[PDB]
Amino acid sequence: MPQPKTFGELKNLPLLNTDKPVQALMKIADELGEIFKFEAPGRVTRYLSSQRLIKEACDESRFDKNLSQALKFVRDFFGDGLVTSWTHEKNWKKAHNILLPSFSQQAMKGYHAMMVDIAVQLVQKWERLNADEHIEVPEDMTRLTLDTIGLCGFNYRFNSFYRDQPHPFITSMVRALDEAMNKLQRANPDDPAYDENKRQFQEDIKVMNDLVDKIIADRKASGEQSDDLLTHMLNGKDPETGEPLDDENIRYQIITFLIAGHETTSGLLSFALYFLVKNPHVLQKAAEEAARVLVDPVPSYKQVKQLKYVGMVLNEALRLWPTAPAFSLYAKEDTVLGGEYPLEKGDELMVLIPQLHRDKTIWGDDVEEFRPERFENPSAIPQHAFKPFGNGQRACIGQQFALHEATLVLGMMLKHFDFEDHTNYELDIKETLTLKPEGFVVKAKSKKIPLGG
Ligand code: HEM
Ligand SMILES: OC(Cn1cncn1)(Cn1cncn1)c1ccc(F)cc1F
Repeated sequence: MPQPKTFGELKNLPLLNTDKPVQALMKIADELGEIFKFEAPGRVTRYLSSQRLIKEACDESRFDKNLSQALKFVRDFFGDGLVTSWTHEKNWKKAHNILLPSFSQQAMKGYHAMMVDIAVQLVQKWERLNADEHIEVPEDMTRLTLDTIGLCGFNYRFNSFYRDQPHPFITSMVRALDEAMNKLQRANPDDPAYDENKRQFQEDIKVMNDLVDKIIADRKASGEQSDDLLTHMLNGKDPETGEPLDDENIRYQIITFLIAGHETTSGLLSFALYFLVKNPHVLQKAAEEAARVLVDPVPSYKQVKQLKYVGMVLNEALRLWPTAPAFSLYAKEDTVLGGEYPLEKGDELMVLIPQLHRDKTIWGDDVEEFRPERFENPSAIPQHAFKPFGNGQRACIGQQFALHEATLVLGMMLKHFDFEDHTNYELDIKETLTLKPEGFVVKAKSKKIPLGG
């Protein structure tokens, strides 16, 4: 098995002391191929990059979701929420059963109007810019996606478009998640001058939980019936057990959903607009579809479903830069992967999604091209070749929510404005635990098409 450069007792860990660790891992995969061993003090992971190996790893009879180091660290504030619980921890399956109905078609139809509310705020913001002002793309997409999950899920308005900097929840969330990403902290977390970081961390967690408090208080004070995600959290009963979620778990789900529910979707919208401005003929075709399909002053649910090419633009953005770029599995028993690589019970695998999605045996030699037409025919994409939403029963519960919101918003953007890559922007991918273009800016010239209420 290939392995990258080690550094004595630190093994491979210094390779990840960099601003862009996933990009570093992709380069290592480029050098070493479909599988490599990665060791840190205390742990071994095998990174997989080929569809033939990832297909086997996605067999749930042999491999289950693993909580990676990052997932274990963030559990300090995500707790035993859906993202951070083991498949055999009781509260995984219990919450899964209670919340799944909140992501049906019916539920999506119910969220649509509130998705439109936030989308209209974005379009209005851009209509109101003065000559020669520009748009900060990831910043505005984060405003939109946070507000969208807040309002759709919790009936809570973050009012991000009324602030010129991030909502304080975001500012604490980013520092709390960055603290966790500082996983290699002198491999001496109990050092001298981390009392500072540890204090700050608790303060950041407290800011997030005080917002959770307001969400729950506002719900309780409400005179109206919301019938949303929070409703199901508070009231829903697991049909396998008869039980509703306990209070502590509810708080962890709210934090889980507010975070997971916006950050990767902001990244996706930003990457999609990047690839559109860099591929003008693709932009033209998407914009022609938006104009033909979005014939009313605001979009209906059924219209968003008809933006097929827009859907393909999003899927092709997720192919090249899947914004949650890795998920971890473990071997349920001793087994052999790909007829060649023996694994012991409990061994960890990490699926490196961007490399999977560059597997030339699947996608051909145009892997780096942005070509949404690749997705014209679903059945021409082998099982387990495209996995931006994870796998099996632990796959993203929010997938259709993300894609409906992103399709609606990108469609409205393409209907209402012409975009200019005025700086000839050079892609710079900032990594947190997710991926996003940094410093991406455009200019938008309004086509002066009225919006509705
Ligand atoms: C483009 C957007 C998104 C992408 C790329 C994404 C990706 C993923 C991935 C890869 C996983 C599996 C994680 C793992 O195996 O450790 C996952 C799980 C999850 N996602 Fe997403 N997601 C997106 C949007 C959303 C949205 C909008 C929500 C919520 C409204 C959401 C909530 C979750 C939850 C709760 C889980 C845990 C599911 C479980 O194991 O029970 N995600 N997502
Ligand atoms: O998988 C996510 C990605 N993420 C990281 N920061 C924000 N989101 C959560 N998710 C699932 N669908 C959407 N997001 C995750 C991965 C690792 C981790 F520690 C936390 C964490 F939330």
